[PDB]
Amino acid sequence: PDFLYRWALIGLAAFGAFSFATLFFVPAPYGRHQRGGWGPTVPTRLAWIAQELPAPLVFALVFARGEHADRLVPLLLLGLWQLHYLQRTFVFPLLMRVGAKRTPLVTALLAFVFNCVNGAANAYAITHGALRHTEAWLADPRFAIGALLFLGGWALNLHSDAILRRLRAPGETRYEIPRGGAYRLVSCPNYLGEIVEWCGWALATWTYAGAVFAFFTFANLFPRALAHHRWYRERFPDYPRERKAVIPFVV
Ligand SMILES: NC(=O)C1=CN([C@@H]2O[C@H](COP(=O)(O)OP(=O)(O)OC[C@H]3O[C@@H](n4cnc5c(N)ncnc54)[C@H](OP(=O)(O)O)[C@@H]3O)[C@@H](O)[C@H]2O)C=CC1
Ligand SMILES: CCCCCCCC/C=C/CCCCCCCC(=O)OC[C@H](O)CO
Ligand SMILES: CCCCCCCC/C=C/CCCCCCCC(=O)OC[C@H](O)CO
Ligand SMILES: CCCCCCCC/C=C\CCCCCCCC(=O)OC[C@H](O)CO
Ligand SMILES: CCCCCCCC/C=C\CCCCCCCC(=O)OC[C@H](O)CO
Repeated sequence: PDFLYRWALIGLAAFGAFSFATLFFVPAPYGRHQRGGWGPTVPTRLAWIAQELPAPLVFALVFARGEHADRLVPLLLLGLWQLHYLQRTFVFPLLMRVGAKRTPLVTALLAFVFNCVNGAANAYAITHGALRHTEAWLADPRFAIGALLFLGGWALNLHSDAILRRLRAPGETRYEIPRGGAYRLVSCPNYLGEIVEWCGWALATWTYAGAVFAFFTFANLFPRALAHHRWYRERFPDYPRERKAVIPFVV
């Protein structure tokens, strides 16, 4: 029960800290940063769907295994999770312009396993044990603000990935300078949105599992945004010098 939960959290935190350090130097080898020599590859679209599926599925499974699956605040938190992950699993990958037709299996296995552990941990902290997400929490500003940051970051992430989709007609592999929306300010507003999103999750849940996931998302996307930003500035002599990588007007 709680033994596995604490060990899952320790391992996720450890993995996030070590990922942060390494990703400042070597970006995760998918997308524009996919090189040779990363082992066997798999179809890119199937990898995205298969690797993300544990997050909505294992979360719902463990959620329902908790006594408090019938409580209002847990059910609102389930709504936020599934809003994200039904989009991440069954909208984003189906519409994406895939570029390279294959992607490294090792990266997709990491994501699959991460989502298994992270999905279970986050649901476990909500509906199991004592009810901490009472109706009093619904009247706590931390839940309200957290939920609004969740939805704001989610919305920005969705809007940002949609703009990217149209930079490629289906079947194309080209990269274009993204423009409009928040690209007016940062190279990776999709990453900005998702970072803010899971910070909002951490606030609304007030669980160690939510906090570790907000930390892990930052640990992973913040160095990736810097690598994307560096990539843009060397691929395009054209690229706006005023843009930051992730944080408007900062980095
Ligand atoms: N929570 C987390 O820790 C993580 C979650 N995510 C989320 O999942 C989503 C996918 O992330 P990720 O794939 O890294 O996002 P990217 O922005 O790197 O790529 C998303 C899609 O847009 C395409 N694309 C990106 N830039 C351009 C461009 N300049 N011109 C044309 N097409 C472009 C990519 O094609 P191509 O792949 O060929 O570059 C890909 O299909 C994001 O919303 C992200 O926040 C992903 C990683 C970690
Ligand atoms: C009370 C409500 C509870 C609901 C909780 C679970 C929600 C289930 C639905 C998930 C799909 C959401 C997807 C949001 C729309 C996707 C936006 C998008 O990507 O569209 C791009 C456009 O079609 C071209 O670029
Ligand atoms: C050199 C690498 C340093 C090691 C540390 C980095 C590990 C990569 C992140 C794993 C967590 C995944 C959790 C969130 C899912 C992200 C989706 C993804 O990872 O990309 C998949 C790929 O595009 C299609 O298979
Ligand atoms: C997909 C699911 C999306 C979920 C989106 C969640 C957004 C929550 C935002 C604000 C919370 C509302 C505050 C709740 C107000 C309760 C106040 C109260 O306790 O009632 C008044 C009392 O009767 C007088 O004494
Ligand atoms: C870009 C703007 C980002 C948005 C800015 C907001 C940042 C908030 C970050 C995390 C929420 C903090 C909550 C983390 C603490 C959760 C764990 C906890 O404290 O409760 C466990 C309890 O003590 C049983 O031991």
